[PDB]
Amino acid sequence: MESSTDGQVVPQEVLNLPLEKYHEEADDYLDHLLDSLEELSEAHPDCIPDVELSHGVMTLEIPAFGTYVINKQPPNKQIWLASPLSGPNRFDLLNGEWVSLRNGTKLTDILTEEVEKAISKSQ
Repeated sequence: MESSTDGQVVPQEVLNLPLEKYHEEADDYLDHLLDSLEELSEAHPDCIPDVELSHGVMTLEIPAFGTYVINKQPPNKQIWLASPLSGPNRFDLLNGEWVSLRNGTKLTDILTEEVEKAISKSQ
């Protein structure tokens, strides 16, 4: 986390779907996810959490409720949210908003509400 890179294989997206926008949002989305969790687990975790970042995947281990994961490297275009147990959520991109259920629920919404009621359920 400090270096930089680039990947421009000719303006082949300008004629088709907004590929650049997809890599920009998805890149910032996953990055911001592991960035916030990393700072929260390092600044004030709880027991011994672990934030891992993979190419198109955001692993987040939580030694209290389980392990949360969020990737977007499907055979098409979606964000899989691996629950703290073993339940990936296939979220679809919505004009810049990943929601599941043909437009019903949101990722950060289910993850924030789930983790909130999962960690607060006791505290």
